[PDB]
Amino acid sequence: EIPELVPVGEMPRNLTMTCDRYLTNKVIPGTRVTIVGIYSIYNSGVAIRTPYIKILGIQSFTEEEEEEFLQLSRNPKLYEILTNSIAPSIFGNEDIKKAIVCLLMGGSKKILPDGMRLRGDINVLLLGDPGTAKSQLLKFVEKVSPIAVYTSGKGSSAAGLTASVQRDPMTREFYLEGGAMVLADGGVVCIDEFDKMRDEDRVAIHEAMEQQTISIAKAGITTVLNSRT
DNA sequence: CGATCGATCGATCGATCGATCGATCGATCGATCGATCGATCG
Ligand SMILES: Nc1ncnc2c1ncn2[C@@H]1O[C@H](COP(=O)(O)OP(=O)(O)O)[C@@H](O)[C@H]1O
Repeated sequence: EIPELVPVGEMPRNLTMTCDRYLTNKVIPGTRVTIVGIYSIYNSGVAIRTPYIKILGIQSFTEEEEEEFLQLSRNPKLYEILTNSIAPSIFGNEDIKKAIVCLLMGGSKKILPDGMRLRGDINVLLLGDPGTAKSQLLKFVEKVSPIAVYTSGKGSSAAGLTASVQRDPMTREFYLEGGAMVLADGGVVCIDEFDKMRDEDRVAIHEAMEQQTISIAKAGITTVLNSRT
């Protein structure tokens, strides 16, 4: 399930699904989908059978809401109203508010004629004195960004942040598994104490920041996975 | 009218501080090792 819909203190429930023939290889890890399928179980505790889904069909606003948001676009003070709306509990700080607003929208994607892609994400570093509500600014973004992941520098790892390869005990096969920086694909991630994380985690971030990709080379397999984070 | 003695200038040694380099010891992050328990195939 979506981590945004998961209240704190809970790990999102994971469910195994199977697809065959033309429905295979449509979705990679980190892709948000809508599922139509059959709920069932199969043996693989005392009698704890592992649930699984036979996939039948996967897909991946109100008219008045469109007019409501179009009216919001037509507001003469739209930019300043939204600027004030970002963390209204805090005072002043208009410039940092406005940059974070730019973070929410992000840039527009462009593709070179040679096939390369320009990174559209806007990444901002807060580098000031302690006690300036800089931690609170990240927390508010987590509650406004539809796709939001918040993690600390200390309690994170390159395998935890980026992708990893692990064996699924349900089907006894090695699966490619995404991480925190993979879940936040197509959204915004809030990392705190960025200075406190190790260089290897930073190095993996460099590929994500400047190429929107994560390259995995573990055990005896190599792969590259995109991450528009 | 020469005489006593008080007060300052420059040579000049020396001694006290500054600073730079170099040697030495301690604080600290990374590489390495172990373990245990899961499956895979022999
Ligand atoms: N301009 C401000 N308006 C309101 N509260 C503020 C402002 N600046 C700082 N604060 C207070 O500072 C706290 C957040 O500080 P935080 O960013 O967590 O400190 P740190 O930088 O050490 O992480 C909040 O409790 C908030 O009330």
